[PDB]
Amino acid sequence: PQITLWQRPLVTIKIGGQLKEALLDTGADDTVLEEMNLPGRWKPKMIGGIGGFIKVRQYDQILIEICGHKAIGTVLVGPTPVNIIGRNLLTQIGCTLNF
Amino acid sequence: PQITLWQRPLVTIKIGGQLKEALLDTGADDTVLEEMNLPGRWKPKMIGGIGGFIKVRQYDQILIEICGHKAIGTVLVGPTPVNIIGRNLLTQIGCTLNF
Ligand SMILES: CC(C)[C@H](NC(=O)[C@H](Cc1ccccc1)C[C@H](O)[C@H](Cc1ccccc1)NC(=O)OC(C)(C)C)c1ncc[nH]1
Repeated sequence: PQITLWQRPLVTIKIGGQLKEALLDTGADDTVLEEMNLPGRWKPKMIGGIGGFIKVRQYDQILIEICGHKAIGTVLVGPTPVNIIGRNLLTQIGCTLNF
Repeated sequence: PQITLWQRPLVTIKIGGQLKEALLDTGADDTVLEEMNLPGRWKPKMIGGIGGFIKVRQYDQILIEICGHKAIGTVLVGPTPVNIIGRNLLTQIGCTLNF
């Protein structure tokens, strides 16, 4: 689909059995989601945005169906206000910015 | 143009006499630029991003040339790590997200 930006670009994603709404974010290098129950071992990481640094858990090899499209990537889980799909997965669903 | 997300979408901008590089960000409702030298009255405002909230000075009706597109809107100047072009200016130059 073609998405105009008059509203926030929100899409439904299905991750580990759960359905969530998330932001197609061109300014996020990483995908960070709010806390949830994801299986597997994870690594401790820290990331920064406006306002500073948050501590997150990284999970590699996770599968996500974005606005119905499958992709597998590193998903960082931890204290974010909104769920963010960043460039590591956006390039997997063939997303482009057009103007 | 058509920008693929394999690298950060940086575009050259012209804001008040000066040349800067900024990120095209669909996860940002506002345009936030790093501490610059802008003419005028500005008003305080606080914004939240993933690691917290920052105090920025707000500017309205500021002209910006984003890639040869002149657009006019509110520009927030403050302590951001990178200059961000958010949806309030992205819609003016006709920028869409596509997949
Ligand atoms: C991993 C993501 C979260 C992170 N990116 C962001 O936080 C980017 C900005 C940035 C890019 C590069 C370096 C620093 C900051 C911002 C996102 O677009 C965020 C996503 C979000 C939406 C709504 C509420 C809270 C957060 N937007 C945001 O911070 O809002 C403003 C208006 C201040 C830009 C990032 N990308 C690269 C390094 N860190």
